Amino acid sequence: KKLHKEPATLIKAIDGDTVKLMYKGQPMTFRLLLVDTPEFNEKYGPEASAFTKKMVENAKKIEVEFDKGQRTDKYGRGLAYIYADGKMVNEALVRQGLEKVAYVYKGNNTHEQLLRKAEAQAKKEKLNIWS
Ligand SMILES: Cc1cn([C@H]2C[C@H](OP(=O)(O)O)[C@@H](COP(=O)(O)O)O2)c(=O)[nH]c1=O
Ligand SMILES: [Ca+2]
Repeated sequence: KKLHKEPATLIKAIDGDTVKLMYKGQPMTFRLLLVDTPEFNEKYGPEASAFTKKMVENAKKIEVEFDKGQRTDKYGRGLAYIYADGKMVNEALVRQGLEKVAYVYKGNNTHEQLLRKAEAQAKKEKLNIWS
C-alpha cells in the first residue's frame, strides 16, 4: 500500500531538516525522514538550512507524508517526508549533496532507494558534502 499526503501550512523553517508546520490545526515540529548533516562536518549546514527555507517558503502547497513506522521520534517530533509543490524536500537535499541519507529504519524506509539513488549521483559529482 502506498503512503498518503496530507496538507499542512508552514509556520517557520528551522534548519536543513527541521520545519515547524501547522498540521491538523496544531503547531508541530517536523524532522525530515532519512536525512542528516554529516556526522563530523557541518560546513553545509547553513546552505542546507537556507535551501529548505527557500523551498518551503516559496511553496504554494506543503504536504506531509508519514511512513509506515513511527510517526514521532523520542522528542515528539513528527517524522515525515515533506513536499513543496510536489517536490520532496528530503530528496532534494540529498541530490544536492546538502544532507546525506541517515537514520534508516524498517517501517520508515519507504523512500530509502529513491534517496540513495539521489545520493549516489551527488557522490559521483563530489558535490558539497561529498567534495
Ligand atoms: C531522523 C530521525 C531522528 N531520530 C532521532 C535520533 C537522534 O537522537 P539523539 O538526539 O538522541 O541523537 C536525533 C537526531 O535528530 P537531529 O539530527 O535533528 O538532532 O533524532 C529518530 O529517532 N528517528 C528518525 O527517523
Ligand atoms: Ca538539523
